[PDB]
Amino acid sequence: RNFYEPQIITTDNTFVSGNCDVVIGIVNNTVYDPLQPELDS
Amino acid sequence: RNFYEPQIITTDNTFVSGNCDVVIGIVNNTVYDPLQPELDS
Ligand SMILES: *[C@@H]1O[C@H](CO)[C@@H](O)[C@H](O)[C@H]1NC(C)=O
Ligand SMILES: *[C@@H]1O[C@H](CO)[C@@H](O)[C@H](O)[C@H]1NC(C)=O
Repeated sequence: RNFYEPQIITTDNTFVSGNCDVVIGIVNNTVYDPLQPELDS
Repeated sequence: RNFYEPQIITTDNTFVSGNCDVVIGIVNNTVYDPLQPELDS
């Protein structure tokens, strides 16, 4: 909040609560998964 | 800070900010890599 330091959205620094219906003003964007699934081939 | 309880350095309990140049007094040590790369068949 108090300093400008942008970061890439990741599934680790954001938690998940419920489905997409109930909230108001929610926007549609993809969320990057952690490095380990990307490392897996 | 308030009690002595040493722990093994791990990539999960430490976050990463930038490269090695800008800080002062930084020392050279190896950080335990996560379990996913270690657990490879
Ligand atoms: C915010 O205000 C604008 C006013 O133009 C409105 O169109 C928009 O629906 C408002 N946002 C939400 C989430 O309702
Ligand atoms: C701490 O002080 C000592 C004094 O001997 C000095 O040599 C050292 O460079 C200082 N630490 C840093 C990070 O500058």
